[PDB]
Amino acid sequence: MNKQPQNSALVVVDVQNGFTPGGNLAVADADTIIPTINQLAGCFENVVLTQDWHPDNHISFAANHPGKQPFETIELDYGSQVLWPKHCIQGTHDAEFHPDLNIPTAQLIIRKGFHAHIDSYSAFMEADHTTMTGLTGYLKERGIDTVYVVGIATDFCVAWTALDAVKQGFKTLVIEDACKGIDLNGSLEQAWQTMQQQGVVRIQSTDLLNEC
Ligand SMILES: O=C(O)c1cnccn1
Ligand SMILES: [Cl-]
Ligand SMILES: [Cl-]
Ligand SMILES: [Cl-]
Ligand SMILES: [Zn+2]
Repeated sequence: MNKQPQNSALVVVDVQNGFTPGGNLAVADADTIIPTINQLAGCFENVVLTQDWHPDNHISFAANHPGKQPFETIELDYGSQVLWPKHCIQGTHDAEFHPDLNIPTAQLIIRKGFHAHIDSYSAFMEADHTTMTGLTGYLKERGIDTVYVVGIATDFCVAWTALDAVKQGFKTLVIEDACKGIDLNGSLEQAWQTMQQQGVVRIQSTDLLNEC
């Protein structure tokens, strides 16, 4: 294939059982993006997978906060936190990659959200805005300056990963038809707006696949 250059990477965000139909935080139709992701990954020299990877006592779970229910919000030290159903607990079926995901060439699996008291939608920086995950250092050591983001959810882990990539100096693109969103209280269109404002490029898979 006519692959993307060595300075670009595909970051495949949270294509896990937990976020796909049948999972504990199932995003409708999120499994339908997987064939596109599998095909895209073949076109990149460098591919990183992310995995939401929570301990059972994670702060982002509604179940760990008395009197709160999923999809409500809570004020934590670091700001507003959406509370979720328990999802993607370390070592469980829910946290596994979706069985249709097929990227044997993937070079890194970075887990996130493993600190009990801090969420991390972004693969680059945790929800405290200060705890760096290691991904920036990894990518820059490998000479990567351009990041393409796909996966689930468009408006949370994808958007926050993309916005953090921009903050860290990467040319950042999101491949829209290889993402699926959840849209809580208008989050989906707001994520696209904030991403566009910050210079994230919104592209379609055919844009990349037609030069592969
Ligand atoms: O992958 C995501 O977008 C995500 C992760 N944890 C909770 C909710 N959403
Ligand atoms: Cl739950
Ligand atoms: Cl299990
Ligand atoms: Cl840090
Ligand atoms: Zn999570």
